[PDB]
Amino acid sequence: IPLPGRQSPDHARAEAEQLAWPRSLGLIRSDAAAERHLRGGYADLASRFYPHATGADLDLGVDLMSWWFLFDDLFDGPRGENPEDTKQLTDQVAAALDGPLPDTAPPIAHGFADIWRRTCEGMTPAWCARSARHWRNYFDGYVDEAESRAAQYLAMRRHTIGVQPTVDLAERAGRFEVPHRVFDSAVMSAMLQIAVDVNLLLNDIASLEKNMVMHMQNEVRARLEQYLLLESCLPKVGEIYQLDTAEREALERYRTDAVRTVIRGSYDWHR
Repeated sequence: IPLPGRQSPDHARAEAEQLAWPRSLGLIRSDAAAERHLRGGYADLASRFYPHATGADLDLGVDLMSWWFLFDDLFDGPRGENPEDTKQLTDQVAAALDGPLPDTAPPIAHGFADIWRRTCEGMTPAWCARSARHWRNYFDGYVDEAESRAAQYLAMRRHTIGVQPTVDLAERAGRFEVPHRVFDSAVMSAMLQIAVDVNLLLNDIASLEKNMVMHMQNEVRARLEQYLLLESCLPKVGEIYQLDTAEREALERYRTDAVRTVIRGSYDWHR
């Protein structure tokens, strides 16, 4: 992975204060759960996904990582092999995308609603709708993966790896938006799928002590070499979509602070 390792200069404060939010929303209710959370290194991970963020913007990134691993842990028991119970909980979470939640919603849903509320404030409505669809794609794929209990395994895990909502938050944490017509471009779509696949392959390698392996390094290498080719096309892609000066700068920030960070950030976090 020929991408520079980066970490937010405010990582120390964000890691020290990471527990206040999930405790405030009832996601962490015991000192043992707090210590188990601290052992995950989730603020550290967020500080590498979002090195361009500090302060409240970085805190939103930490909270997303915090929420996501707290969320995923709720499905590692009997409710994981139960597709109806999986969809039952994810529907209550994803309902936050459509409007206010009822007070009876479980804490994990109120946690997501607080993240989604913060994620959208200040962004264009079209960015919000597109980011909302990315969340629905994840939750739908999360249910589909529960219903299932190389080519077929990849098509399923590309939704549940959760790269796209992670990349989306880098835009919000950076207070920029890649031009929407470039996001939909075949070149950017190919760059994003590489980011999805590399995170997927690197995850199953690190999660082997417990799957794709059941050649992977060559696939990560070939995809990263193609990622650089696709990056070199971006100047011409910017011309094809007639980007002005600010749009070219937002596209550059997306390339360096959102796409590259989600590729390199997970690699450095695992190590």
